[PDB]
Amino acid sequence: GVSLEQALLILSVAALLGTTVEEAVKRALWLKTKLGVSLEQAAFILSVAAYLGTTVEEAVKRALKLKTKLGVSLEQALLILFAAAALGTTVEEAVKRALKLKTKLGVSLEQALLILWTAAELGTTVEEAVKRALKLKTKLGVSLEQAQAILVVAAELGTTVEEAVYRALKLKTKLGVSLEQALLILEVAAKLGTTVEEAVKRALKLKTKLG
Repeated sequence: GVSLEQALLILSVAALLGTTVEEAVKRALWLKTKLGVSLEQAAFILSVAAYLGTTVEEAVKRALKLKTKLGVSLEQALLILFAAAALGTTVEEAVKRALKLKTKLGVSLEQALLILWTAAELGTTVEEAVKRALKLKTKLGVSLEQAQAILVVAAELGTTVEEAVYRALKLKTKLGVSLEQALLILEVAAKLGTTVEEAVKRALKLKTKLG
């Protein structure tokens, strides 16, 4: 039950790490096996360690200690570490900022941590990122989460958000994928230095390899 999403996430992590898909597969599967987590979560851990600038062992150690410290899930600890690595701050500072933003926007801590990460990814203030994202939310009728993903995809593509949404909706129409999946395909192709068709072709080959 290896999904196209899972294959696309692997391709993305191969690009982030600057290694082959074969190497990223192996590295992700070793870590999934070692920790008994999902493939998606193993890919997320590889991404967090890249962002932290630590080894994977070290990132896992930090995440497990932070789970116990705050009583949160592994996923939440990883998101806190990620938001802190993107901010260049301590986890305590990251969570402090998330809590202030949580109260301001009336969103969850997890949503606030994602916003902080996204603003850092865009090189903008949070206020700017939230303004842009909320414009999209209202204009397109997408979630705040979806709007943030659109901002990030557009940046990877080197285009406006209008361009990114135009392409994503074409992929939805043509291939019957969700907007989320269309955005992921777009992002992966940009990260790999390929066309959308070639990214999807690769993903399918990889999905099968792991069948």
